[PDB]
Amino acid sequence: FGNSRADMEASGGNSFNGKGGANASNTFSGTLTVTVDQVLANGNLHVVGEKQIAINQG
Amino acid sequence: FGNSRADMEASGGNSFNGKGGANASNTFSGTLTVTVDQVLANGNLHVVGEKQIAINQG
Repeated sequence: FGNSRADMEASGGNSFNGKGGANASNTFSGTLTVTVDQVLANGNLHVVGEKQIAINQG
Repeated sequence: FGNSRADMEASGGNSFNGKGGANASNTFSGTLTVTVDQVLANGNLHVVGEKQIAINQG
């Protein structure tokens, strides 16, 4: 053990941090009058409708 | 392990942040008297109307 033959010192480190995420949203509010353009075999009604508003510059 | 033969140190990073959105709105308030210009086969009435106001400079 003389002459620092067995003296030793070591250190080590390892680090990892990952993360992730996502999100989506949508809202819609209004009222629209549509018209029936087809009646299906079970009585369900296909409906289509369009509202066009022009206010000033569009 | 002498002469720093195995000593090492590394670092790394990766980042990403995306986002997006949209929104639309419209309001309309008023009163208008229109005229029936057609009666459909089911009794529904096609209506058209126009109001013209001139105040000072337009």
